[PDB]
Amino acid sequence: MSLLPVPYTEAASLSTGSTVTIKGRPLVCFLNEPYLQVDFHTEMKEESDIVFHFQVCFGRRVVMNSREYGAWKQQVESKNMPFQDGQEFELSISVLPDKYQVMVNGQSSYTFDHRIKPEAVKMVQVWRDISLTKFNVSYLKR
Amino acid sequence: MSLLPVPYTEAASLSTGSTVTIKGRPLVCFLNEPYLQVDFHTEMKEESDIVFHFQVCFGRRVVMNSREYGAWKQQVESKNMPFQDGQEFELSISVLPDKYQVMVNGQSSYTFDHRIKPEAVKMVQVWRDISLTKFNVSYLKR
Ligand SMILES: C[C@@H]1O[C@H](O)[C@@H](O)[C@H](O)[C@@H]1O
Ligand SMILES: C[C@@H]1O[C@H](O)[C@@H](O)[C@H](O)[C@@H]1O
Repeated sequence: MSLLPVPYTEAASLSTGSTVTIKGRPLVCFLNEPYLQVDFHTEMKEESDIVFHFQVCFGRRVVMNSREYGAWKQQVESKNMPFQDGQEFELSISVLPDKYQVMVNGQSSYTFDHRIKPEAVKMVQVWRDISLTKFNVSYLKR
Repeated sequence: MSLLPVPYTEAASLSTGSTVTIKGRPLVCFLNEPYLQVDFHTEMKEESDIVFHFQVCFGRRVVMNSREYGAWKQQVESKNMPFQDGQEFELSISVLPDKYQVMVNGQSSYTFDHRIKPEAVKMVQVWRDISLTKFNVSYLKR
């Protein structure tokens, strides 16, 4: 169905048991190194701090980080690449007690230990070289 | 006036005296490292070879390269950064006898010696984290 705006911004609250579900596809072939970025922000402003930064270079690598009082922290780099050239993906990001868990097409693929409480999140931004059909944050839990 | 599609693709021919003019703006603040990419391709297919690859990480750096029979060649990296945070830019790329010259807001900023004859170009693609208002290739010269 319908394409969502990219960059995509949604005001958001997160806590343990929250799930962020993203369905999209890369705009171009992996040879051209399309990117995907998901940022969990502390304010609606784009320049605000990032509790969780998740950046895919499709076909190549993923980096995760935080941006705290305007400054990037220690980068985690992964060469794990479950994403398939030319294919629609479903990303789900689960807020566990101790970490974010990133599922790609139902497969556990990345985790990132909380550096800031997930309750600090006020906004989620999904951007770079993708089309987006689905975005959901669950709000079912106390 | 009106926003052009991004990624932007135009069938193109280049030779000495050709100018490619691009007016656009970054989608987000430089702190979030928006990218710009301009690729001069040998075919309309996106996977085709790239005579001239020009990739800006806004606020940070520029890399130029070629992709020849599917394989990336020697990277040129520049820390020259005339692009201004939050501002509309005008990029012009001139085909000189021996190189591409990239003007940013009327200022000479990058050059890249021809590795393949500019006559090999069949397509220009402008993409990543920009909006586009103007794209022109000049066709005035023999
Ligand atoms: C400037 C920043 O450096 C950090 O270490 C990276 O994790 C971010 O992706 C960004 O490029
Ligand atoms: C895989 C490629 O490596 C080349 O050296 C770079 O110039 C391209 O931007 C791309 O990242």
